[PDB]
Amino acid sequence: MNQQKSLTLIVALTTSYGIGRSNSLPWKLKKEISYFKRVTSFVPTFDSFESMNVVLMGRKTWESIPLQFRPLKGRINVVITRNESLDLGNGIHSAKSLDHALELLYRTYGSESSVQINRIFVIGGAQLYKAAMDHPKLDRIMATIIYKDIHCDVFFPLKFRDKEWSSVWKKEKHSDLESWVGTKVPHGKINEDGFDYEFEMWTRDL
Ligand SMILES: NC(=O)C1=CN([C@@H]2O[C@H](COP(=O)(O)OP(=O)(O)OC[C@H]3O[C@@H](n4cnc5c(N)ncnc54)[C@H](OP(=O)(O)O)[C@@H]3O)[C@@H](O)[C@H]2O)C=CC1
Ligand SMILES: CN(c1cc(F)c(F)c(F)c1)c1cnc2nc(N)nc(N)c2c1
Repeated sequence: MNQQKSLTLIVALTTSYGIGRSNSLPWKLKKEISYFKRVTSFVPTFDSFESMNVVLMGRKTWESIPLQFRPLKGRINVVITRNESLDLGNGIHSAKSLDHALELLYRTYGSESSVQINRIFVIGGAQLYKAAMDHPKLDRIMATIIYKDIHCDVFFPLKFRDKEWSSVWKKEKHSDLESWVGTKVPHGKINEDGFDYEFEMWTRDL
């Protein structure tokens, strides 16, 4: 009653797998903002009327979101923390692992519920990404690759774009990214903030 759904990871990272610096993201990318909001919020119209996507995030990532942007609107938010006592407010769900979050979600958004789970996204940070990359239901990575070795203090845990992982993770065609996201997506290099970046979708077989 717990693993009938794939997990998707969404991440922005450098070519050296850097993902963060000083509890924030060391870049200011307008399209990337638009894209993260769209991908995590989009529900295909063939999915049920009640459907909403889930964002799962680590406690440090939650604490990095400014209060005025919390919870992330139009998505079911879950914070993974081993601190049972931590008050999230607004009915935001708290869970002590990735699988505890999945069990809580299925228990809460059940047969009857006016809200039903659609896609489930892991949105960071580094420690939660490590658990997700180990999870047997993770099959899809929406990667924004940043073409500059911007100095970071936190790194992505598995080098999924590198030769060593290339028999498991495969980059899909841009039109398949656009099919899955349901909307035209900029194709190829985008240049803001002094360097190029681009959107990619990588998948693996479970
Ligand atoms: N580039 C990107 O796409 C993204 C980058 N980031 C960057 O990541 C950095 C933060 O990463 P990190 O410090 O790793 O923080 P996380 O957001 O992963 O938060 C870590 C805390 O979350 C909880 N936690 C995480 N994983 C688990 C687990 N598997 N089981 C139980 N609890 C877990 C623990 O909370 P507790 O201590 O309360 O028990 C842990 O101390 C920041 O720089 C941020 O800006 C964040 C999101 C996206
Ligand atoms: C953690 N985070 C974030 C932080 C905030 F303060 C926000 F208001 C927000 F919408 C997202 C964030 C931002 N952009 C991202 N982009 C990609 N591609 N992947 C992520 N997981 C991500 C997370």
